[PDB]
Amino acid sequence: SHMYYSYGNYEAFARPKKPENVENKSAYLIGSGLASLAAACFLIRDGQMEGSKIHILEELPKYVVRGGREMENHFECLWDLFRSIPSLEIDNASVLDEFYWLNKEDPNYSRCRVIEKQGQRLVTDGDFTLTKTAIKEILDLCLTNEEDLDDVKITDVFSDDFFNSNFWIYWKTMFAFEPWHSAMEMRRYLMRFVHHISGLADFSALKFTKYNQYESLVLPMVEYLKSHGVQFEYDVKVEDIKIDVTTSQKIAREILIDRNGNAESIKLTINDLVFVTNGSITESSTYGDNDTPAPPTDELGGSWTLWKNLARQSPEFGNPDKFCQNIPKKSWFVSATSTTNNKEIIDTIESICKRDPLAGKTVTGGIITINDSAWQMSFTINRQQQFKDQPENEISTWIYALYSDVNGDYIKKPITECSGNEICQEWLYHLGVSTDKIEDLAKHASNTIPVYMPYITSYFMTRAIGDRPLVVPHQSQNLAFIGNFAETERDTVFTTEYSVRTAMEAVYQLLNIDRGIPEVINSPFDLRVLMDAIYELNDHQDLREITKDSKMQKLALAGFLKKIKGTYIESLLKEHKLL
Amino acid sequence: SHMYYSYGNYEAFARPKKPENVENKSAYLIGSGLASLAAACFLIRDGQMEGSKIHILEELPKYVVRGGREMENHFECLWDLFRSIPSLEIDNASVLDEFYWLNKEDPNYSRCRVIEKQGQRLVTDGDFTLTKTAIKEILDLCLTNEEDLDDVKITDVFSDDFFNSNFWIYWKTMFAFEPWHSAMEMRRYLMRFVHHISGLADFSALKFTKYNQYESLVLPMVEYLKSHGVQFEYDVKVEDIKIDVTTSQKIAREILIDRNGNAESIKLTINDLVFVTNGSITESSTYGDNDTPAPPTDELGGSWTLWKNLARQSPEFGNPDKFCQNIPKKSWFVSATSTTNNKEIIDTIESICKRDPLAGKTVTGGIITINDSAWQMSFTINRQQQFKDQPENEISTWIYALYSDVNGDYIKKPITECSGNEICQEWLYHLGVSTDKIEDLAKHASNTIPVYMPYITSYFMTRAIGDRPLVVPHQSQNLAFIGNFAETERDTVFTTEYSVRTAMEAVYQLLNIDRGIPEVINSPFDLRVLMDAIYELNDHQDLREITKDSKMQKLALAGFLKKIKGTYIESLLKEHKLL
Amino acid sequence: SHMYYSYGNYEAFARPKKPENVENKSAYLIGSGLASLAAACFLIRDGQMEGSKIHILEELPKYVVRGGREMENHFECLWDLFRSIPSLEIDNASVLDEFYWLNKEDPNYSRCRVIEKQGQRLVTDGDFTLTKTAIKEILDLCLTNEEDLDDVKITDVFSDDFFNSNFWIYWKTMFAFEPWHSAMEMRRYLMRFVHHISGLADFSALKFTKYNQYESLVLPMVEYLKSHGVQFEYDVKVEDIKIDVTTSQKIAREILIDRNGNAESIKLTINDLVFVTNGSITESSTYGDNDTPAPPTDELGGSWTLWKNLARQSPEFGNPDKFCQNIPKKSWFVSATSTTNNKEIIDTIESICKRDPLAGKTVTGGIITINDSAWQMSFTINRQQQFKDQPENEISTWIYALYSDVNGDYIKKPITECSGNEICQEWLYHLGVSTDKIEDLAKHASNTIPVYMPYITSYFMTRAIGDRPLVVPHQSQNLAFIGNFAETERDTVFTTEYSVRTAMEAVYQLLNIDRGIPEVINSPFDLRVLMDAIYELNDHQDLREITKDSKMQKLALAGFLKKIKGTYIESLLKEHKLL
Repeated sequence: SHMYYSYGNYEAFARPKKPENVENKSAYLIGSGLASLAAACFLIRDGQMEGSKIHILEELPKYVVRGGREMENHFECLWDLFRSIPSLEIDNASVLDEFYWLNKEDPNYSRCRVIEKQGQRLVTDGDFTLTKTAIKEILDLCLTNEEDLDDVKITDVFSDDFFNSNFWIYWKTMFAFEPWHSAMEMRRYLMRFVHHISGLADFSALKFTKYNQYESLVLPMVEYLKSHGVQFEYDVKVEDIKIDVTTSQKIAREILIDRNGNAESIKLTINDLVFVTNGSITESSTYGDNDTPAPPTDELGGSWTLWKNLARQSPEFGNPDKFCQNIPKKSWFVSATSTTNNKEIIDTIESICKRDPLAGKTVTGGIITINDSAWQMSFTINRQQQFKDQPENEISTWIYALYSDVNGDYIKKPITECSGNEICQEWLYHLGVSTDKIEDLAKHASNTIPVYMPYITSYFMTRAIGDRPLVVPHQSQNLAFIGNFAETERDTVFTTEYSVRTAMEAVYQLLNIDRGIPEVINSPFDLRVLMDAIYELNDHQDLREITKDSKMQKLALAGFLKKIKGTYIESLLKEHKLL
Repeated sequence: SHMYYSYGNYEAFARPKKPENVENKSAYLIGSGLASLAAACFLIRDGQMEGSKIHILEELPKYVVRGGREMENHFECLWDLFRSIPSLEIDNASVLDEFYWLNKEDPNYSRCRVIEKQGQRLVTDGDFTLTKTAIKEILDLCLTNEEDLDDVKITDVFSDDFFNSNFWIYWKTMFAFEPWHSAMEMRRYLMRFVHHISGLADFSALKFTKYNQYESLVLPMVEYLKSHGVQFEYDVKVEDIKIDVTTSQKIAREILIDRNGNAESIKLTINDLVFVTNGSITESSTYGDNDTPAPPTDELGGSWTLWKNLARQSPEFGNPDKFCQNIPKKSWFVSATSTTNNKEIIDTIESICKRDPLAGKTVTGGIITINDSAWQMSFTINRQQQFKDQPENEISTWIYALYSDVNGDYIKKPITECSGNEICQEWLYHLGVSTDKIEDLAKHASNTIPVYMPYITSYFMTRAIGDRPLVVPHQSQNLAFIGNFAETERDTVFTTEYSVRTAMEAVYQLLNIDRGIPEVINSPFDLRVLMDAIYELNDHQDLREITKDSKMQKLALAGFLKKIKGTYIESLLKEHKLL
Repeated sequence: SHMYYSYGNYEAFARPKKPENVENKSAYLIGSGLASLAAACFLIRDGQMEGSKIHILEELPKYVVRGGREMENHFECLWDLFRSIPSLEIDNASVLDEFYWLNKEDPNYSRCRVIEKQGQRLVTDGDFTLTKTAIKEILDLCLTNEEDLDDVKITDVFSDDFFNSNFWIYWKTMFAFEPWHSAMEMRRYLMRFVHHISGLADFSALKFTKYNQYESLVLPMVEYLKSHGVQFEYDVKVEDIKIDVTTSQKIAREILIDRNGNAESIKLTINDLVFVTNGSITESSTYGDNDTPAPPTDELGGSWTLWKNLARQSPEFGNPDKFCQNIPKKSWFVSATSTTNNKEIIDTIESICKRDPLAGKTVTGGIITINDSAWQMSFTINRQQQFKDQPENEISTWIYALYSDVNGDYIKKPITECSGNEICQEWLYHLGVSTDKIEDLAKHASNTIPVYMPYITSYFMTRAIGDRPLVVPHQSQNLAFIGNFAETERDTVFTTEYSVRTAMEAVYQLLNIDRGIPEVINSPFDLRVLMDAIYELNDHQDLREITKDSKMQKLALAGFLKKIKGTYIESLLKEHKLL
């Protein structure tokens, strides 16, 4: 046991001892992603490794919005990390300090969630409209083991009652889930955010940064790492890492890189740690403009080639083909971001979200789902402006579509074949803008940049156990896997927390840092949380109202209330407005 | 009793006394095979015979792969021999030292075993899919006496349920078994590798050399023997050995040889030991090239002529006709090895075996069986390169076909009539390569050398007791029989161990070396091994799951668990995951 | 898993790689016992540690026989150790080489085992005379789990039928067992030597050295260690070792020693290994002479004080009080050795053992049990002479008594109160020597030296799991426990093998030596061995004769023979003379 999980304020504020033999240890980190930079920060702070011994290998040499970066309060590893990181906006404060102070002065909530019939709000908005069978299937999925859900799709565990509910409409759009996705990952998602079911439709439980995660999270970490003398090597293309797998231990021996076009090798010892971010969701991302579509592609990038090269060496390094291959053509591929300063586009937006987009505060509260759209288009507007040099009179909205190969409503072309204006054409169509001024507002009054990510749905692909490698593989001395494609316990991928948690576990295991890693929050194992979930799932109903029709449940409930009458259980039932 | 079997560390590290009257004893060894060179090494080391008194008689004067040379850890005689043999690659180490160190740093295991429908993996791969009757017949074969299995074919003891199972697919390809082969030899094979049933499909129990057995085993022994002054006579063709068989003893009196074309005779005394390797599986092996087939033949060679001449002198010298005659035309005759450096052939290979062939490590883990092939083609790629001067960018694969007189899938000709490219044509066909670039990749991008061994299936021919002579015949003073056609106890032919074991027994009996010969491993007689075999044979099932359908076994099992409840037997059942 | 068990010739002759970071590691070894010197030999050979970094701490500054040092062939760890140790008697040979050669030219067997009525042999000698219930209890003890036998005496698992059998007479005298001893240790003894049941009464399976273990084993190891520059520090009294036990790891930090009367401390790092031989069976051993008894004592020595000091630091370091305290007063305490050259004493000995004591070969084959003696006196004579400077005309016999507080037959005093001659008085009494010349033969013609070991029965004291610490405790970095009071798997204490096995496991775990440790022999898990045991236990009887009286077994046997008729099982039954 090279690590142990913990919770509470004891292990939270505790600093560990300097681990043994660190001063003779180095670290090479492949990529400059969020997980990679988090691991470097943990090595500096918790590992007490000097910055000169840490190397960041970056492929690249020395308005686009990567939306869907929702955050919540119980990102335990994220706030553990973003505590010692000083901020860049205000002085004598941390990244968490600004985030805490900004989310308490302007709480995030959505006054409108789903619209249909070209602008009109959904009549059953706010309600989940989950049937008894739909709630049963939700409970059945959560009560099944993770081992029994290998290579199981969403459609295999849910019926048509679930998909016709408003709960699935919120769930499939918040997390960009698809019906052909991993049931293991969805079951992790249900259990992780079971305490946010009350704040699911209105996004009251969601927290957002002042800007994009690049300048709010990545840039503060870059400034922090550069202050400690962390070496950043650029123009480094990592081909493969030579691993010798013996029956007793596995050591990274050598890395083959392409340093500025010249292929050369770095030698490794047992002390020289290697952190690999296997796979990438932003790799091979072709871009477009307001006049031409983003060209589709399926070219495996550097991150996917490295994982394929590593996987050939050992079976327990994971299967990269289960994520980067055979991605359905109906999956989410194309995302667009549209920037405009035109008044009547903003006025139409304000007429739907009931808030001023130029006010500088929460605008939409999150995303807005177009239920009638064939593309399953969903758009969001964050706290404008999300960028530094962006003018104060301009807004930046982010548009993504779930289905890809279906013709749109206003434009009879798939999202993959539509240019930047054409995506903006159908977006204005569903906002209630008339079909006369719709054309010139997109082509001239707005600038929309499409982007085609062929791997933006890879983390939710159906997988088995061992498809994702462990964060530290078994019997591994200096090799770690970080990012959204590393296997850890009870955590949800495609979150900032997952990348940070994998970074923390990798550093703590390799360096034998004897401090408790904060576990995933115990919401699914909490009596109070589960009781609030039951109330919220069936549209704010008491136990008498939930079982008012079924005789088998009515008899069981009558016996239950008799045995708990005048007890602390009944007090728990009443205070959670279930009785 | 001129010898005794032993096991454990006592007789393993013990050195025997110098046997009596050795300094007046000589040794003439016919052939330079693996068994012959092993006997010379034992005479030098254990017999303490000087090298000048040992003669090696070789027929021959002073890329092809002889694949299927699997090795496992329990080759007790082989590691006893290859301990005092110094290595040729690294200094101050033995042959076992390199083999131990290489197989612990890169363990051998196969990520793919059987493919069908032109490239796609078998859906039931890894599983055995043995029915209850198939497991019953496997147990029945092992529980029958060796004396009752004389001249018994494989089809005579197995039914159609066994042959439709995946277990037979692995078994018939690992050992190149045929349905018309000896049941005695298969029963020996089942009992010998009963402890490797868990590691049967994935080849986790198999061990491999760095190169072919010629340079990994034969050449180190040649260098060892030459260092001790062992006489090697070349251009010596042994016709027959004059044996006088009296009622009390049998002595080799004289050997007729053809020394460099001149027929002359060597005289023998009782002291002058003679070691004969009767029969040969590589004899009369015609070769081909990339454009012409290997010409079939049935010409008896030097080894088979010598055995026939020896057999006429005495009935207990064995029956050579039971192995070298009436070999079925459907038996394995033709093997091919293909060398290429073309990228897309290697890429297709990497796409199936999930490992880089040019990495220098385990490539396929063993063989790959084409289940849909009419030829029953099976191909393997070992740790490239298997040769010394071979370039680093080239791979060498070995292809053999079980059935011989049946037309292939892509080429409507038997394997016996197909040239080197044509064998490579159908091999690329079953790898999933398209039927447009299939032709020029074999004829131009690859070089394949066929070879026709007419006796590569002789050791598995159906035999009775006495068909193979004893290693030392009864009442024999200076004549011994070594190799795969000598009869010993409980050991499996067509292994490197069998040739070495026969060499060790012959030297120990003739010289009266009083040291325990390491017995065949006691896996069939081990409680723990047999229990692990039961779990693995029925696809990882407990006793409750195995007997869940049969009422007769269910009643017997219930009584069994009642009598062993809370005992060490139940602890044995649980720790072997059978309960 | 810091170690793994193995068997066979593969891991036997294999040499491991030099383990990592050894050149910066040291080793301090407390005591100069057999286990301590074995650990130093393993560190030199397998660990490749230089001799200057190994320290042996000895309490003592720079004819008595410690009898009962029986050896057998399957001491797997002992022969693994005593292979690289050169001998001191003959050149170009090892310790195993001499032992193998001496035990093959003069096999050890006893022509007389038990005598009674003052010299006459037991009428039922050779036979076990085990009843059906006694055999049942023997099987029941072996079939019970080790976990369920915590603090269980011998009397708690056996009845009066077992103790009246000749099997118990041999068993209680060969191993010096007592009725109030550990059932766990006896169950280990039954399972370990289940393959020596045939050679139990006649001692045909026992093997002996040329001299005592000090000069045959300890002195060759001392010469071997001194040749490699191993540091031997004398006049070092180890008080206690400072251990800091954290939640993650345990490190030996400092050792308090008394170097030549001056108390000073040695500092320790994580690299500096410490090997502790907790407890001692020869500690506080008072001596006597031919005229005065050995004074009884109960003073805890250096070894027991160190274990008590270590046990206070951590609960999983074992309970020393369960072995060194509350030892029954009837337990074996006093042993005597008598040296004489008188003719008529030797002639009487030759008249009983049927062999010449002065011949220089096997004399008694082992021990001789006096069944009628109240002391339960047993005496042995090994291959004279057992010493170097001892004259050729003198013999040395070793006498021990099981019961201690009971009056003898010829002398109405306990063994604890009898002087050296008086022990020799009663020994001559039971040899058949007349009661007239009995007195002057002991007082004048013989010299007998008593010795009082108060802890010679501590290893067989009743214990629970955790009473003996693990060889390497859980989460221990540089602390190991070796000797007969360390807990290992399936091995029997009070053997030379147990001390060596604990030494090998400690070195292999602490240094992470990746070589298979030879497991305890698989005799209890062997079909062939268990079948031979059944035949021998019931006095050479077939299955028809064993179950000739019980109807329940007769019906079951009839069904068994019907199902195995004409099978390999029946062949196994016949060849083991059970059918």
